[PDB]
Amino acid sequence: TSWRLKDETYSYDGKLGADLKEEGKQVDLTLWSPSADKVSVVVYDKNDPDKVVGTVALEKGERGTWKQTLDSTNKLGITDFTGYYYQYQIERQGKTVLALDPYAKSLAAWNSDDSKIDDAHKVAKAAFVDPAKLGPQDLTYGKIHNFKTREDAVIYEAHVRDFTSDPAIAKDLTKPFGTFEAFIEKLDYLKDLGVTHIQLLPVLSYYFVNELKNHERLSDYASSNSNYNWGYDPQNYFSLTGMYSSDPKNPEKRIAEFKNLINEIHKRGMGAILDVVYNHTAKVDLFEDLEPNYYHFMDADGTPRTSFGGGRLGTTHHMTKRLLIDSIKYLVDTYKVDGFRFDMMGDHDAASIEEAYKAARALNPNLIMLGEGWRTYAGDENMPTKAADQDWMKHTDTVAVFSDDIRNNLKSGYPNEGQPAFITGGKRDVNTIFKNLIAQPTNFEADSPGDVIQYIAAHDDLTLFDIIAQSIKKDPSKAENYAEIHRRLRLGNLMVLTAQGTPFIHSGQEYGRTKQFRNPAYRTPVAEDKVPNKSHLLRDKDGNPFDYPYFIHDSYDSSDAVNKFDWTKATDGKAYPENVKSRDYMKGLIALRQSTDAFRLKSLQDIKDRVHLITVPGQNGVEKEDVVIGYQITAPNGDIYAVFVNADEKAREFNLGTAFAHLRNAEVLADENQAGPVGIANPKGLEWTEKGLKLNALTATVLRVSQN
Ligand SMILES: OC[C@H]1NC[C@H](O)[C@@H](O)[C@@H]1O[C@H]1O[C@H](CO)[C@@H](O)[C@H](O)[C@H]1O
Ligand SMILES: [Ca+2]
Ligand code: NA
Repeated sequence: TSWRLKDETYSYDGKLGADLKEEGKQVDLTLWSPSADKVSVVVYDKNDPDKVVGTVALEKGERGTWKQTLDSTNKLGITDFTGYYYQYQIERQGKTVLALDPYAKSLAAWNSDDSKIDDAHKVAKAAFVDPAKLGPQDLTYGKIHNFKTREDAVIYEAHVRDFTSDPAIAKDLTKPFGTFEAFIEKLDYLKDLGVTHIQLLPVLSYYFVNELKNHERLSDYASSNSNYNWGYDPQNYFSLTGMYSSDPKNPEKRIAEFKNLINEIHKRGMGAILDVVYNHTAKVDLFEDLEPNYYHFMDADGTPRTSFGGGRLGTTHHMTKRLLIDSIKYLVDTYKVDGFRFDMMGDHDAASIEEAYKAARALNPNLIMLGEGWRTYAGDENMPTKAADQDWMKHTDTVAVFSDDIRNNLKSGYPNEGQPAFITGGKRDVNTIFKNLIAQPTNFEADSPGDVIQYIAAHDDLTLFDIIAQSIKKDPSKAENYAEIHRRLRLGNLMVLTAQGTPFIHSGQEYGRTKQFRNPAYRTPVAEDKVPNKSHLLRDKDGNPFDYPYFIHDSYDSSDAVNKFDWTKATDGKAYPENVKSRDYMKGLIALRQSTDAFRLKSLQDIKDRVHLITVPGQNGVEKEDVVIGYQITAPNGDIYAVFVNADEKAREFNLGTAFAHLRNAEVLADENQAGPVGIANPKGLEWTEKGLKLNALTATVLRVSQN
């Protein structure tokens, strides 16, 4: 057959999944499986999920489906289906497999290290649950402080486990560490930082994990073979993972807890964004077992195409498209979230993503979306389709994309990671730097500044602190290098937080978070076969290893000692003044941005009217490619801001002359120590010169010239 002919003939638009009705008394089951000869539901005990309690056949229905009603008449010995578990038994040409219901609302505790025992253990078992009845009943969409449209968002990227896995805070947690409800206890920190949106790394069920050990601390340094998972191996798109639950064996508990966490985010004036991973599953069979050669993108001969060890969901195909859309709609409606971040959004066709936006916006008119817009489309063989990537930005003002051009130009990025760049001693085309800061990157067309997600660090790759230390080749274990890296960190964060577009902050990017592999047996280089997986070894200018030379660049499979957010470094001004200085700088930066809409203009036409480059490349001691930059915004209220950056290692002068002499009785809103929306009484790192203005080495400033 062909997915195209199968859509023509078995396209189905009714409800899917298991609806727990009648306060537990009844379950209506629907599963799309056109090719099946028989379908039964195997029901597993809620007290012992290994225990099969009975097996009920389903009967054929409309357009390829199979339907059944579990009720009073069951021989199962069940009067309340709540919390019982199920999988689908599907027989085709005499062979039987057990399948996960793709519309499962929750799941039994899952442990992939037991997957080999039998068929029943190869995929998760779904749970009969009713989301609506669970958690805070007053939960609704966020009402987000300081936020009106996408350009207004400040996005903060956190993993649920990392945010509370620091043993250093065990003393202050009343909830089990690294769970949804533990996350709630550190929310006051994020409200004080001033971010509008917390983007959570994938919370939907993922495959490679033993959830039954989720309370064990991963205190040993490791970067491969860890029970920790970022979660980029999807198993189900409606069910939450049990890894962040106080009890993975209670199928309802993760729902209440998540609903309560989204509610707490909301009450603090912030929104939640959900990292979602629709481009690939963890295993080809997750959907191949459901309906052969349909769900995935495929070669011409119907072979499923593959990504990260699993299958590529072909969102061009009717049931796969609706899987994506129903999941989006269900997550927005059930958990009342404020947005989504699409993983490898370029793997998807534009139309799917567009319709996902429209359906999510129909539920929550203030929802935003961004994704990875890399040009990666693979699709069906011989069926080119317009993709939801960077080149799509010129045909839509809906879902924004990450900017690799600013990331690459400022510190490093693929394919030149670790090479000196704007904030790391490597000079850059000044026009290019400026075009990035006004949210016109040079590697794709952004016809609105809200198309652009501006970032210099994320969960992927070396953290901002780590990348800078690698790039300038200075070992942070020397007080003077530590201080220099921070000076550079602040510079970068200033550049992003004052740029047009939507700024994105990796959790910890505010304090100088590191993923240095500080294992006691790894103070110095070790033999080849013991080198930590996903590491880089860091060296100084003479080529001598760093003290603890190995640092992790892909921590998807690393332990708490690698992945924990460091609370002491982030909050203890006495024990770590540089880190806390950095954190306070970010806080002021976000406050600065939020005090005016000069940094967050709403159109391309308005950006070109109001922002003008001051450091013209070539002129006044400013090389065509350099490590300095200066520019001006005329705000909508007529105030005039200027941003000046000196990422050089010597004092450097910015020429003002008569054209920009009005910048002289400016108030200074940021300097080398601090940032904020209010004038710094005694500004440091600035000197007024005859020609214009002198900035100390590794120093940035923001000015505002009022007439008021
Ligand atoms: O989902 C694949 C990748 N998409 C971009 C994300 O930001 C990445 O973190 C993600 O990759 C990570 O997860 C995969 C799948 O488990 C792993 O193989 C990668 O090495 C890891 O970076
Ligand atoms: Ca656009
Ligand atoms: Na890197």
